[PDB]
Amino acid sequence: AAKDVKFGNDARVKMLRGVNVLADAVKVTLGPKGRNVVLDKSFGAPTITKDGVSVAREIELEDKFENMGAQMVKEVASKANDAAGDGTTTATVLAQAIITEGLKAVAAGMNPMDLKRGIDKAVTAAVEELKALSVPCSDSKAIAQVGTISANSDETVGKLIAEAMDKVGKEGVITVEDGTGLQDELDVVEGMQFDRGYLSPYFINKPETGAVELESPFILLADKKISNIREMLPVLEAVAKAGKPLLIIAEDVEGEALATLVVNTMRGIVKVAAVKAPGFGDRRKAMLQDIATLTGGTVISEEIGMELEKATLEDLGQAKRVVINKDTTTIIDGVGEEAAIQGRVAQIRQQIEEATSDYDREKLQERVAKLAGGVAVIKVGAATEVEMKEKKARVEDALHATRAAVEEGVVAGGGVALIRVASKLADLRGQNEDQNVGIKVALRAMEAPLRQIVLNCGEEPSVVANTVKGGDGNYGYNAATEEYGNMIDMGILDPTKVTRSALQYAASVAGLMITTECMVTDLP
Amino acid sequence: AAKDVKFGNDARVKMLRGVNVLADAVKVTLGPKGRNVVLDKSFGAPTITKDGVSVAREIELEDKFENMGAQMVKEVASKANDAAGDGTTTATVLAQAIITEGLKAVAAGMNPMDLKRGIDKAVTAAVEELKALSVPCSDSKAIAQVGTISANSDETVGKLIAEAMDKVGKEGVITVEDGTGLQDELDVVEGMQFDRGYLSPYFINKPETGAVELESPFILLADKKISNIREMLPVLEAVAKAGKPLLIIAEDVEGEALATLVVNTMRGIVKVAAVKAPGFGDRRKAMLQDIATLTGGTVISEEIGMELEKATLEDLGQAKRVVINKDTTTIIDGVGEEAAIQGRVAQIRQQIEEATSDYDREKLQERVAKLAGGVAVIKVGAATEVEMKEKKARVEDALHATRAAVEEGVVAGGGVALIRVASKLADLRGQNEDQNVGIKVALRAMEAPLRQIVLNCGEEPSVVANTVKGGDGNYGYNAATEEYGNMIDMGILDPTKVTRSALQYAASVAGLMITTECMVTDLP
Amino acid sequence: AAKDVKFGNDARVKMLRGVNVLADAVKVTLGPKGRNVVLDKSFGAPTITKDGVSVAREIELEDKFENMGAQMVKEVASKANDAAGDGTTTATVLAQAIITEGLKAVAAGMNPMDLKRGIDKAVTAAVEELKALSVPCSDSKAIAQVGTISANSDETVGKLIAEAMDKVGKEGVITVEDGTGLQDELDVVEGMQFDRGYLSPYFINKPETGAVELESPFILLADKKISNIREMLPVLEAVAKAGKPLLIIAEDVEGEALATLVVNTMRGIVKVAAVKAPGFGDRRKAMLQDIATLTGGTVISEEIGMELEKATLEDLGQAKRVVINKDTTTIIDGVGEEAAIQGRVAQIRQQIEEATSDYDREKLQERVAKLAGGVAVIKVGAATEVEMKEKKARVEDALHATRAAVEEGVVAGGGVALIRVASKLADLRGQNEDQNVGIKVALRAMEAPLRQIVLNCGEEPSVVANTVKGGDGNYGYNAATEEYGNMIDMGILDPTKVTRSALQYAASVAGLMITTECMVTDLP
Ligand SMILES: Nc1ncnc2c1ncn2[C@H]1O[C@H](COP(=O)(O)OP(=O)(O)O)[C@@H](O)[C@H]1O
Ligand SMILES: Nc1ncnc2c1ncn2[C@H]1O[C@H](COP(=O)(O)OP(=O)(O)O)[C@@H](O)[C@H]1O
Ligand SMILES: Nc1ncnc2c1ncn2[C@H]1O[C@H](COP(=O)(O)OP(=O)(O)O)[C@@H](O)[C@H]1O
Ligand SMILES: [Mg+2]
Ligand SMILES: [Mg+2]
Ligand SMILES: [Mg+2]
Repeated sequence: AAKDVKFGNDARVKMLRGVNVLADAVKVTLGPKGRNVVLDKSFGAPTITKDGVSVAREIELEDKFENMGAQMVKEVASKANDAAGDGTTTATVLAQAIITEGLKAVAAGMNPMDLKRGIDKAVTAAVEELKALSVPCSDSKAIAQVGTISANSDETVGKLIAEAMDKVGKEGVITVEDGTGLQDELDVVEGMQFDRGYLSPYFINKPETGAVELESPFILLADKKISNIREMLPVLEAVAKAGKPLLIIAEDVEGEALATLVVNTMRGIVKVAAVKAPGFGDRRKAMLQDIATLTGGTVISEEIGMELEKATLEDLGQAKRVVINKDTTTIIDGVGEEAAIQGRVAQIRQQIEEATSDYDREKLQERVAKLAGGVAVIKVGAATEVEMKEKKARVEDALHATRAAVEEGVVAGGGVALIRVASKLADLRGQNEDQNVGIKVALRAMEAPLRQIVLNCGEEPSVVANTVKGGDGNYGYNAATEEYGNMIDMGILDPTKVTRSALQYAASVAGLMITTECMVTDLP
Repeated sequence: AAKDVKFGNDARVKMLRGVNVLADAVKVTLGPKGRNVVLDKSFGAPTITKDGVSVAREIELEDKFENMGAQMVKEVASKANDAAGDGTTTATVLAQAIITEGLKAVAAGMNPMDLKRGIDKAVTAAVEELKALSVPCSDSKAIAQVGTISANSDETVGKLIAEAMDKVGKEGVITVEDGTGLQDELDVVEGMQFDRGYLSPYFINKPETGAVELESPFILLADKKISNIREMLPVLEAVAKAGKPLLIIAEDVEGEALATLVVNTMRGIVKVAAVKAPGFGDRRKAMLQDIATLTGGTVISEEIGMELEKATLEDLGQAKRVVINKDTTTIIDGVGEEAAIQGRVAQIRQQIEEATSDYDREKLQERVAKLAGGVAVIKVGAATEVEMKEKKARVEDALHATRAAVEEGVVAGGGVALIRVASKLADLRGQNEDQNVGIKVALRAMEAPLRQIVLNCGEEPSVVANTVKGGDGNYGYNAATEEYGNMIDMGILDPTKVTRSALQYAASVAGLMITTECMVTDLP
Repeated sequence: AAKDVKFGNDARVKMLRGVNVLADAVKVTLGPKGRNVVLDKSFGAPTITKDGVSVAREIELEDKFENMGAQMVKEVASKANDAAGDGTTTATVLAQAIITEGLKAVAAGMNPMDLKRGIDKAVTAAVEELKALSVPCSDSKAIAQVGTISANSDETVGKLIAEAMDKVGKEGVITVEDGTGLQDELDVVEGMQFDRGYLSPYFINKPETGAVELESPFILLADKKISNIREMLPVLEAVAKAGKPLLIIAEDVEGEALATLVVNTMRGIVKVAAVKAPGFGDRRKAMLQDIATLTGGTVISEEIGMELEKATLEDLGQAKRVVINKDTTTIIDGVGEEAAIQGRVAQIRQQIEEATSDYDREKLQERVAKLAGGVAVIKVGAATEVEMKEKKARVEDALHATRAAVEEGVVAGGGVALIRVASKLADLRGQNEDQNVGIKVALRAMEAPLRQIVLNCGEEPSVVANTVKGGDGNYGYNAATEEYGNMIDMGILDPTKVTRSALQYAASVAGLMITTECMVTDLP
């Protein structure tokens, strides 16, 4: 492939122009007054979104040299999204400013690497000052406020997420799904629920409910595929004599069991119901042990050393009450020893802290929530699918912000936290004059989010920036009410993790970009 | 893919131009005087239709930026069609007006999101006022009038649908099909009819009829595939002694049965006929239970715990009289206990209210109609297929409008309902001046359907709008007779659900569209 | 696909231009003096035809907007062909006139839908007046005259079809095939003939004839595949003792039978021949029952309850005399009970009147003709294949016209019937002035066929139209002799069904076309 090369300022000019095209589209979204971008999906209706990471992945430029600049700043937004749902737009705005100021310094002949070292020195110091500025958030009032700000000032979204925050507990997982009702509704599942349904419609003992309710059940957690009632019988006889209902969890079941079960249940000899084991593989096995510990029961298994037919009635688990639908299994309140259950939750927590796949760790979190916490799903409600998608993105970002707020605390919102940290690090000096110039580039860039929110509002950014810089503590401009007040008091709060992540990601990519002296790309 | 980006007014201009191209084609159809659009089907003759949703899906523009605007307003018409058959054109006209007025306000510098909040505040209030304005419709005179208006003023269509409305009852389902006779004919099926036919032509006991009529039959509702008369015999012997005819419903049947049955029937030993079970799968099983409850009989099944050959004569169902053709099975008046049948209809109604697939819910409605209501099919009649298609769309829309009218009542038609609700919500004020401007945009847009119907008539829209706005109650312009009168008295009625749905869908998509500040699309 | 849209007059102009291109090609053919169109078949020689439906399917225009108009008027000719073979050109001429007059009225600002209602009101009234004008045709003199006019004034074609009309009877079916002899010849098959031939050349008992003639045969109509003489023997022994010849009709036959049959027949022990059962499937079974009823015999079948070998000599059918060739089977005059045969013909007639597939109904008509009527084939004769094709189309149209004439009577030909009906409906008035204008458009269009026939002759259309309109009854212009006289007396007769069908089809498509206000089609 023939390669066209460009050098020095000419290369840096096209690279900056590409950064400007990406930054401009993301910049319009920044702020409560920020508008939305209609990204075009060719196979379908265009999508209207205020999410910066969404816009970033979409843009690429036909000028190859400009595209290289755009692709490199796409990274800061993408990693910010990986860290936390919010901060993707603010990271891009900070990165754009560091690149613009840095390129001007490189043009003055300042050594690019020395400026990079200076920028990094300032960022490391700033992150520490953000931790000092941070004050912890766990008040549900504060949790709602971080959610509301994260949802483009939607009070209802923050209010609902705080309640779901409340009900699930810390181990709990909150999820969002499309709900066709135009109002949002929150449902919190109680106890261990697996998404599997009764094998036979005949099993239903409550037809109006359409569900099988077994009060006081014993529970068999079985290994393997079991289509021999033929072999399982003496266990079954003992249960029939005992007279408590039974649940069978198992992997593969014929009519050999189900018709025999209908013969027994529907004519009132025995009281039984049966469900398919969740998911597949060794993940189903690991899960079955969690159920066994909860139910005061056993994973009853040939491959772990029991003939299944040898099982005694004490070898099974027990619990209060179960309800099963065609999609749903719920289990109320286990016989299992509380310290054993807490031990398994902690033993799982060791797996959670060691977990090398975050997505696998989420599944572990779902297992933590079934075992001790709760699962909450928020039904995002909108008249049209256009509205549903933008609504869900705002609710998802609120979910991520609330989690970040609890973990590492909260800082003043609207960019006043970055302004205050920059003022406190003004005397920070690097080893050489280029490092000193680099430190200044980072501090000036930190004022950029406040300026852009004010620009979107339409007020003069510099005049407002001067008033906020002149002010102290959390004094800041409320963009929505166009007034100056304490941000914490006015409810404008940003999670510390998202602000710290935005600075670190922007500085790393921007610092490398200023050092570029040659660009090599395919000839047009 | 190289992406070309546009910003601010330039982006909004092309987006509005795309909305205008779609809106203009749908607008011509609005009103009784509205003409028809010849959409071109490349594989076949072009289609002449007055249906807005049909036109909307068809249009796309080669200008990529304009196409994005057109695709987004296609949604309001498409969702309106999903909600109810009618309202697809009115929703587009309302949406076009809100976008045009909103874009002008955004040009004045009004904050786009604040206008969106104001528009939403007005719409929520307007929907409540439409419910107050709504008066219930169930008079067959009124049901015919909503059908007639929904069929471009076809009196015969409304008249026929009211009768079919009458005969089926509320649980009943009405369907439309092409009928080659040039006059429309309605046929109402009575009782449970499944579309399956006699397995053997030899079964016919009434050759001139070409159908098997069994008077006083017993009915076997069988499980599984049964090609062993070989095994079924002792049941069959008991019936032969009893001397009432029998029907066999079953899944798979050889000549092992049919020739033996011909040997018995055609030489007068026994009196029998046999049909194939309807559809396939577990849906056939769920259906067979409904037949069993109706016939005072049983789903006789190995897999639900009976050897089939053990069945007694009391274990079967019974009914008055059956008739079977090569396509058709009809069953007259069952032995089943009325409260058991009503219970199963209610138990099914629980499934209906829980039903997550609407299309599956329709099949449940067909099962409700076979069990307690009726099924009516309207044979749309036209000289040519060009005429048949436009005729059927008008009859289909009338079917949807009549159902909507019964459920949520009726409002004045011709746009006077939207004009009256807008007048009653004039003092509604939002939190800030942009929200106040947003409320006004929605109220002005509500006058748009009346204006467009008058424009299609050719009378001056503003002069008529002023007279209707000056008037009160249901006073409105009868477009067909070019006169002003009470709409309810003149028979111009619109279902409340369709008017409310049009406003809500238009407001949601339009409100998002005004907020757009940047558009990203593939380079031409 | 990018869509280019056009509106109002601009759209109507291109649509009319497309109608004009199609209409012009079909118009030249109208009239006895009308010339022929050389449609080009790319894979082969071009085809010279005077048939309008043939020309219509061929034409399409490269201008997309013009093509949409052409495709829509293709429908009126195509449906006219489906109704009856003739009337395809006259329907196009009537449709073109209604569209031209209607578009001019829409240009004057007349409401398009109101004109459509007026046109429809006039057409409904005109169809009733055509029924009053109609006088029944069944005289073979009149039947020949409708055939002659339908064959571009070919006296021989009408004369031959009247004789074939005569011989077959009403239940009879007449067919046309290419005959290489340059003179047309008619052959009428007598009685039941199926197109199957002797299985063995050795069966021939009359070698000079090349056919097997069995005088006084018994007939076995067998079920299934039978290659066991091995099993069939005791029946065969009884026949050999009886000494009347036998025919075997059956599905699949080895040399196991045929060599054994040659051993018996060719050495004079037994007298037998054997043929393959016609077609395939259950249609062959339904047909075999018709043969059984005719022959005073039985479908002898295991699957309908007889072991085949149990059959007695009375269980078979009998008839006068059979002749079989390698292609042909003929059966002369059955033993079957006449009221049973008439009953089966009537029982079949119930199937005929119920018949949902017209093409399947034709096969039922062939079965009606074999059972009670006759089958006649006309061998179209021409020197070249170019001539054969045009000759056959003219003979086919004559066949369709003669059938239409007998069913719904005859009206004056040359367009004078449409002129007279239009004069009688002049005072018909619609509800509003646009409906009145619509009625006038239809009446003026009805004069169009007469004008176009006169234009093709070369005489002034308006001068002749005035003389015919001034005249009364059947007074009309004989185009061939360029004279004015009573049409019935001069032999110019048109079937009422074809004239009524042409008006109805033209009005429906034309009425929709005038209402078009926007056209949407793919960008060139
Ligand atoms: N009234 C407000 N005052 C100032 N800024 C606000 C206000 N409300 C929300 N914000 C937000 O403005 C910034 C939010 O950025 P945003 O546009 O939501 O995308 P992202 O969080 O991904 O960067 C944050 O500084 C946050 O404070
Ligand atoms: N004579 C009439 N007066 C005013 N409007 C009428 C009259 N008859 C029917 N309409 C209709 O005009 C509008 C019907 O819109 P329409 O063109 O049928 O498509 P859609 O219902 O999908 O919006 C409704 O306001 C309805 O009232
Ligand atoms: N001598 C005649 N006088 C007037 N018209 C004639 C004469 N002979 C045949 N015609 C025919 O002219 C019209 C025949 O139309 P034709 O060209 O055969 O195609 P099509 O029947 O499909 O419309 C009919 O009105 C018929 O009467
Ligand atoms: Mg954010
Ligand atoms: Mg409508
Ligand atoms: Mg003709």
